[PDB]
Amino acid sequence: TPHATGSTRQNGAPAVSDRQSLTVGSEGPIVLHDTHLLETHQHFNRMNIPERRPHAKGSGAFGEFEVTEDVSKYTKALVFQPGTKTETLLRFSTVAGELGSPDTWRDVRGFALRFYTEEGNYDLVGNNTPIFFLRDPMKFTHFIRSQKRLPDSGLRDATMQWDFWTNNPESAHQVTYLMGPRGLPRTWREMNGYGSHTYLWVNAQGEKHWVKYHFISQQGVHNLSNDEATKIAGENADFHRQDLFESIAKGDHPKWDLYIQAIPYEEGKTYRFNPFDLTKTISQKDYPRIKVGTLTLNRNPENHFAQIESAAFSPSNTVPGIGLSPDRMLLGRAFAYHDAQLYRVGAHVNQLPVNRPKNAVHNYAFEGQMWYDHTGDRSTYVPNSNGDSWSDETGPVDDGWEADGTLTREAQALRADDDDFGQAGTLVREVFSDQERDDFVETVAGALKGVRQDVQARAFEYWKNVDATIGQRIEDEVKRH
Amino acid sequence: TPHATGSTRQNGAPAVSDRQSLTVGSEGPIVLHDTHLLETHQHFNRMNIPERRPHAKGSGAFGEFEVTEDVSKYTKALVFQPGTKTETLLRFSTVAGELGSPDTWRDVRGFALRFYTEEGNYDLVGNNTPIFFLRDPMKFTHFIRSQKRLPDSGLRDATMQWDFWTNNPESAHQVTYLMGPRGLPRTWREMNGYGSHTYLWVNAQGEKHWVKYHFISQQGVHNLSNDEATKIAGENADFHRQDLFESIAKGDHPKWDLYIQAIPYEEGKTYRFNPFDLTKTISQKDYPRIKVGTLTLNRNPENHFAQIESAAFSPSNTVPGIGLSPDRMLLGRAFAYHDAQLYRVGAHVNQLPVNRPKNAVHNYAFEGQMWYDHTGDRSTYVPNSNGDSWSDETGPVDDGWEADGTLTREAQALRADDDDFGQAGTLVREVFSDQERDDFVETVAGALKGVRQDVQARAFEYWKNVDATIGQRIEDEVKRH
Amino acid sequence: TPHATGSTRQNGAPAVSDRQSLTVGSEGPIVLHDTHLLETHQHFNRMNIPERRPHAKGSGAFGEFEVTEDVSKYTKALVFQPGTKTETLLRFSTVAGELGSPDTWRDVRGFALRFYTEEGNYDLVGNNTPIFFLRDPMKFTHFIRSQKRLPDSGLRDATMQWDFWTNNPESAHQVTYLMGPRGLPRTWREMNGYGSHTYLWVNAQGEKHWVKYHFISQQGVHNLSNDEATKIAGENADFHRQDLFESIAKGDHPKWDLYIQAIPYEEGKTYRFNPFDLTKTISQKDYPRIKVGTLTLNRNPENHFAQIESAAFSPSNTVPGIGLSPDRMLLGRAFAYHDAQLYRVGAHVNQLPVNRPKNAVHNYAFEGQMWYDHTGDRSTYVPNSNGDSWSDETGPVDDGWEADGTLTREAQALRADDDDFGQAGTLVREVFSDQERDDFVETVAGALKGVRQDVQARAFEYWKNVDATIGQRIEDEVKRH
Amino acid sequence: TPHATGSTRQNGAPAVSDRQSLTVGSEGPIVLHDTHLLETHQHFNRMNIPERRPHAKGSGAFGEFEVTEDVSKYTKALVFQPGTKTETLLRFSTVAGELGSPDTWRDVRGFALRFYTEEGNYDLVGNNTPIFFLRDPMKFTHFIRSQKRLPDSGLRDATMQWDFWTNNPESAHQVTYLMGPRGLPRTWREMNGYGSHTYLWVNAQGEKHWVKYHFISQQGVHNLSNDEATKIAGENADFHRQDLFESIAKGDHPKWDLYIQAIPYEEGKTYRFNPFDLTKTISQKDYPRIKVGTLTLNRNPENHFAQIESAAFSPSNTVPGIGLSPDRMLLGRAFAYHDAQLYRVGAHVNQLPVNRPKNAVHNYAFEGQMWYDHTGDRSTYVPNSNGDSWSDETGPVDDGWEADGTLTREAQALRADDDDFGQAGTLVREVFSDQERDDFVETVAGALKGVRQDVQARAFEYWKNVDATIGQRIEDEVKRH
Ligand code: HEM
Ligand code: HEM
Repeated sequence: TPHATGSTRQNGAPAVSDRQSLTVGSEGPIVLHDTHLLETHQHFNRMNIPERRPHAKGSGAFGEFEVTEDVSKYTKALVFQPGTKTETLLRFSTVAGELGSPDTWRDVRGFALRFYTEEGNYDLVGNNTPIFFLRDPMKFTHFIRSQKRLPDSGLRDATMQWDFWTNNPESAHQVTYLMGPRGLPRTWREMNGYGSHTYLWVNAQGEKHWVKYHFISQQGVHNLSNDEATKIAGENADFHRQDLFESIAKGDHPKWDLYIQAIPYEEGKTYRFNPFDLTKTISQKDYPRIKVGTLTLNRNPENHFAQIESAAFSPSNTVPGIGLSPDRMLLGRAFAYHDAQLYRVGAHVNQLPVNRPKNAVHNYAFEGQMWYDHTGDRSTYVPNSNGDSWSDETGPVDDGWEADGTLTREAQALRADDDDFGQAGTLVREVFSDQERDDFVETVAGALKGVRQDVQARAFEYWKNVDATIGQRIEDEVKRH
Repeated sequence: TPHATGSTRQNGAPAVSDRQSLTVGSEGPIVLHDTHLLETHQHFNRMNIPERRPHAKGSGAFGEFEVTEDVSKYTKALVFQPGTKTETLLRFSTVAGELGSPDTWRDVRGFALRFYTEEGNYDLVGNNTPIFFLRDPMKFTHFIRSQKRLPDSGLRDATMQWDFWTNNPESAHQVTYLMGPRGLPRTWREMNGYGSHTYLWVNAQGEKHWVKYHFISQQGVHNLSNDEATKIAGENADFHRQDLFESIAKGDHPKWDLYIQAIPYEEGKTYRFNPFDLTKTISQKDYPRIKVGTLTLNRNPENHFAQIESAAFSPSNTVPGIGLSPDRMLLGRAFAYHDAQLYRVGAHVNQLPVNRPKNAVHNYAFEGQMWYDHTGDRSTYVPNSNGDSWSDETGPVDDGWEADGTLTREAQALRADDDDFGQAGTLVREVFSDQERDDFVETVAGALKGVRQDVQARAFEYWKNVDATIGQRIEDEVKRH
Repeated sequence: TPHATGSTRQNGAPAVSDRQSLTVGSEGPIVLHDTHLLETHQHFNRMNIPERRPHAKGSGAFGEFEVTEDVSKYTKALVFQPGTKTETLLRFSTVAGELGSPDTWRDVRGFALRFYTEEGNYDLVGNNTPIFFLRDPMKFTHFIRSQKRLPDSGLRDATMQWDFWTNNPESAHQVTYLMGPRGLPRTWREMNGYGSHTYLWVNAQGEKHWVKYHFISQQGVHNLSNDEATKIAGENADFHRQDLFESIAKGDHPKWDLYIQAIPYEEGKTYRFNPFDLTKTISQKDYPRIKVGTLTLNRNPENHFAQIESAAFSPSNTVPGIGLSPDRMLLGRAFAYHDAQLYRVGAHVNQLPVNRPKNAVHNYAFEGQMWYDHTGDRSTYVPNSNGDSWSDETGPVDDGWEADGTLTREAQALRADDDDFGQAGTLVREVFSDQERDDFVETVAGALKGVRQDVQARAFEYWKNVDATIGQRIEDEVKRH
Repeated sequence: TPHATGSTRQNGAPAVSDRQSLTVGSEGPIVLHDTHLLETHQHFNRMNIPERRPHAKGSGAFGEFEVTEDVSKYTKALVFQPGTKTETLLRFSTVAGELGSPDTWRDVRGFALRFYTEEGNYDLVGNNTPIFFLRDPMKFTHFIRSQKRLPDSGLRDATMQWDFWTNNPESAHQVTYLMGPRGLPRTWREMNGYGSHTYLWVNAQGEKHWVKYHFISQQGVHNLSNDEATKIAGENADFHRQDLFESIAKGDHPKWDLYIQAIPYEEGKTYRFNPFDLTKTISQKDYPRIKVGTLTLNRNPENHFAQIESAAFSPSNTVPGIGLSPDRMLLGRAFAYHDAQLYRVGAHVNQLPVNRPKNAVHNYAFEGQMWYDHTGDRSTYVPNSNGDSWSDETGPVDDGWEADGTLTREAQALRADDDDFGQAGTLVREVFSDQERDDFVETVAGALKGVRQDVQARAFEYWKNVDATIGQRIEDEVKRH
């Protein structure tokens, strides 16, 4: 245009200057009607949004999922039908640290995967562990607070962390996994991902299986030592973010193979470990892995904030053929994510490009702040006599199950082999090597250093419950100093 | 898709039912993981946004502006060059009432006009009056609060309104206009619009004129009586909204002619009324109207909320060739609108379709909640060595003026004919007819009924200052009851 | 202080002027560092908060509840033990109109009552009707949207309202009540309040009764005609608000008597009308009213916004001895209110004085915006070893019940006398008088005027289902015009 | 109370369990009406607020300021009158990193000090440097973005930082200070604080001086090496936060002495360095330091979030006797802080206990979200006839100055010794030691490693402009690798 200057204000008119304010002479005050200054500063002041809680610190990439086996006998979901290729988005993260925190702290890592399927966005929001610390969502707020900062000093605190874990012994399986080698992945490319929960798969005939998801890295599982991780935390707080971005940019596209475990509907009720208990794995002897397909990440974001920070994943984002399960943790998650995203991003978070599905949305939601894609004169109510369609399926849902009882607050009933310490003990005695046990003792003793004496004594009892020998070695190492 | 049901959730998957919740059997409780119920209720709960303050209650339409005369000697603005046609949006409103308040209350009406020009959105945010009640923005918050509700009872209150007006005698010109016939327009189609403020026009050679805008209705000015307006308020609270929507729908497209008054830069400093005082008109004897063009409204909104409620107008939205003026009220407005819109709508209010310009925006603003149109890897700083342009014009701005003095808080200096009551007195004695004066006395006496005695006595003095005779008639009518 | 000026800025320093802005000389521009101007305008721009949806328009008063009978055999709740006196807050409202809408429109009225009890705030959030239009919360968003504005024009629309009601015939009982005399209360003092839902009462021995609440006005039930209500809507949009405020100010304190109906736990499952269906009343022949006590309103708010607009009521605010019931509508409400209030007011809405309980709050919630009353160094997790207490009751809850079934979306099962039109027909034929039936025909025919022909035909069928004779009279009146 | 359980919900009623959710039998789904679960999760999801931008990462303490000298000849401010003792709050921070970022990165440190004075909160919001990188606020948004993350990868980037600095050569003085020893303080206790800007002091007779503030640590200035800082960043990201909290807890109370430089009003216009240019120091030869008093920090926060994270400091928080100056940067800050705080914390941020003044606030601001301390029935407008006071001082303000010119966007005029590189050159050649110059060369060469070649070449030219020798050594070190 004839009056252009190189940039505009928000109304599209020339900005005049991005470098100097509007003043009364060169020595005078800034005037109130420097609207370019006001607009740019007001926007700057509103750039930051609340960080996620948990999983604030993370990054990710786009890719593709390709089905390479036939699992139509287990699910009718379009995404998993033979040959299907689907675009994906994967965000990796740590659990406890804030936006600016080092990537190489000892922590659980998130593995949040979206499939842009032809029947909607399917989100599989997993971790780099098959289990979690808890089995009821009422405890989750407590757990995450115990992993963050003391209320007075603003410092993370080992006493608080161990006080919570030792008073919640359901934590023992995941704490063992976390304190083992896998607590410190070398890169996100060299860790596995897991759904952790049991999900329901429903086939075209209406038959149900309980499934676990396992994403096995084709780059192998590789871990850092405590010393190596500390050093990297000081040298490069964004070590994992950079590693992923630079690997993809140079064409070194990471891959994972997806396998499921499939338990028949009726055997879910009788298996010796509760499949609806998030602190339990399903033995690969009883239920071996079945191959589904391969995930590849092959495209970096163009804008990290718009495509990764503003991405909103939810386990509630199921597609036909895939349902939730009786797992209390999973049912808590069905509520919590969308709720957080309305505050963190806004009411219309799911209209942002990264969160939009590929298929047509026809949803009964109107108005609200920042409504970019309005529904014109579509009817706002159902049934209507205006030809604007609605859903009205009645009766049992395809992805459901049964329940019976009185309203209660209590622990899940124990199956034959259920307890708090058994699987942890197997991991320590049978899965770890001798050298991994030595490292484990050092890791756990390091973590208990400076823990208040009463809590430290409870931690020794906890580790002896996991394994009498490991527990004694940890106590001896702590007392040796 | 094969599993469709008639509508979707927000992730695009089938909703299953828009009519029944997910329960444990037909008689059981609703389950927490009824995510369709949660999403639709959470969205419903976030549909309402803060109403505008002031001007909450309003509606509008799209149209066109066509230049039919040559005013290139006064401005280089593209919108006003010979022959130019521009799409427009016009929102009409009342000042004091809330979202659900009757259209036919006695009030100032807003006349908010946007031109989608080739060099950006130009907003002329006017009223149905050429003047306003005040001449310094510090008093505006006080004024609007006095026009709303008492803090204890939540009732509008005549005592509060007259207490403010009589203690702020600058109000007299606009209060006279408001209490006259034009306080009650029959329809928005039958009222005039005015910029009210003086604006600066700059031509291609850099010469400046001070201008006033006058939009003269081609449907004439027609008004209701007090009794007629009261009756309509009870029968149809949305009388004006409906009138406009139904007039356009049946092809009865309303029109206004735009005229300006143009005062040479140097005569602005010497004119006998202060052109930078928003309580003053410029006499049509001294500065006659010059025709510019014609505004037509010819298209109803498709979605009232997205296109009218979410529209964000600002006097700060100037285009090259048009600037603000020394008027303190106008300079206050340059800050206030954008600020309100960041809270009312959101940081990215100007990315909503109705607020987007027609030309390319290249603005240094990134991130924030609800960022729909991201800037990819564009540089976030200036100067940069990446070929992402910026503005850096130095020296006096084209749409500026001079100032000199010490930092002060005080009234504007009086010109030869400036005072608080003169122009009001002219309106009453010379512009109104005899019958309009009779109606005026009745209107003002009605408004003063039940005003607390000390404030009512100050109101009699105020009206006698406007005109000794009108004031005595008002006092006599009030005392007669 | 020695430098005082009459008012302060937000930091407590002298404001200097509430009336003039800071300028470069008397004729110069406003400077950016007029911080008093900025602060007052930025606050002004953030004064408005989202209106409630529904029930935007309302007002209320404080009072007292006094138990005058013995109902300890039905509940252990402290509020209802013999002799107990409790402070109360009552907010009245209409359902569909916005903040500025006339009080005297035909509508359901809200009757929202809080008791500040010694074991927490007990909220009984009722209406001026014992029933509602719907029995599943999934339909509530649809219903409220159908009662508001068309998406294109922003007008309320009779076709939309009747299209929703006739396609949802469960609506017939409440629509009959609404179109009858009680749709237009003369004052809030002259209407009854009802809980509408069945609630659970639990006594000290753990025995359960299902209860309905009935608040019978001691001023009687008095109603306006259509013509009278229209006239008042034009003359005084705040007629009910003013009536209540002025009645209390002059010592005319309104009173209601509270009665319950009490159904034994086991008879709830077998009664011939479903007590868990919000469209049904419980016959006073089967279950007569039992007197509890008297509510009096005797104190106006000191600040309407802080004490009434910012009040946050929720059916989830139960106290020991009182629980929710299997009613799907009530269980939907347990989620929805708190969710809306977090957006409308803020995360810490329940720390505002009006929403705070009288007893000590010891809640596991920390941080968030606007945290006025912080918890110092209290532990943020449970169990802790720091002596900060927590709750851990296990097993069946005292205020619970049983369920069994598969996850389904379907209508509640019908009891012996359940249907959509029976109770409506009783209200029309047996409860109304002859003159009330004549008025009813006129009201309903008036409401159907200008309803689109296909929807109007469905409305005639609907009214004939209610009562063959009333339906024919309505059709004949509509066709007569 | 008789039904207590150990904790409450938000309404004060017993929570029943903080550890288990409400389910249909022990194996069943969670019910929607688990309101304790919903409330605790909804609050958890709203705990995080937007981090500050800049200065996200910080901590602080309470203390006292004691005047020990007589400066009444320079100011009438109550806080600085002989003998006066005032409570203080001090927040320390880094500029560029996010909430979780290591304390021991090379950066400017903030020194934000509040005095709770008897005439309002006085905020002196300083840095650990007397200068800044820029002299016009229009460039500040650009600068801070260049110090944060690349838009595509989310990585901090040396090229972006040096591209901005070398294209903005006004940056040279502060960049030299930053790349010197003081870029890495050992603890916050061992750094100085400075106002950086010139402020105006006005005495009881109305005489003005331009002042600079200098807070000289009584613990001395001590710094880390690059290697030491890197190591600590990996071992303890919260090293400075912990150091301060633990020093105060053990009674090792840090102290600073406050000195001012005082330039007579008229000499401000003629001094050879522009005192209104934030990139310039005032020579201690021309204007020696004058002692005022001593700051001590002696009390840790009880709640870090409520007292430190939610603290809202602003340079606009002046008190009588202290004003802003012509410095464009300072005038930009007068707007920006309050604006950011309305979004970050909320409209009523200044009612939170930490932000409240000690004296009585009488401010014309009403309503808004989260209004804890309402104004009852106080008048909402001025003048009023209700005895609610207001300010109306007219004429020149006590803390003002003069201006004259046309509206312009351009660089400040140069004084006799003003340029971009002179003071930087003095710091390098005269203030640093030989060993500090060696470390400087290593620091700057390290920072330029991997900077894109075109930008690196501009950086060599920039450092040669600072000092021909230092610049050549830096170039040689970079090329040596
Ligand atoms: C009851 C337990 C849990 C609750 C209440 C919960 C809640 C949340 C919330 C509120 C967020 C932030 C969402 C946002 O702002 O966008 C989040 C993020 C996340 N959660 Fe959970 N969570 C739970 C358990 C788990 C489990 C068991 C896993 C893995 C199996 C998991 C994996 C994640 C991941 C990967 C993210 C980050 C997603 C992303 O990258 O955006 N969480 N969680
Ligand atoms: C210093 C004086 C004034 C201030 C501080 C002020 C401020 C405001 C604010 C904050 C809004 C709401 C903006 C939004 O949320 O989108 C508004 C709306 C409006 N103002 Fe003003 N105003 C002032 C004077 C005037 C004057 C003098 C006129 C006419 C000449 C005017 C006409 C309007 C109109 C028409 C609207 C509604 C715009 C729309 O339809 O969206 N105001 N004003």
